[PDB]
Amino acid sequence: KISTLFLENLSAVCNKEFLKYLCHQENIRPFKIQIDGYDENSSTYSGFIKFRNFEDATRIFNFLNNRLVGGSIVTTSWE
Repeated sequence: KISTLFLENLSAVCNKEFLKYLCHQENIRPFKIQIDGYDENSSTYSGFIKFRNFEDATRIFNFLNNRLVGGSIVTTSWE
């Protein structure tokens, strides 16, 4: 069942390339990695990763949830 992890408070270095690398390191093929928002107030990005199933999403959620990257704590939500 499709599982989407929404992400915000992403520093500049917590970028699409980094997220793609994390998925590759876990042998996970997401349907989509999309960083499509920028918040001027906090100078951070937002977006989502859409996974094929909850099992894949779980592993990346565990890595990212409340992780400090580039000065900002990655903030997540399930859908």
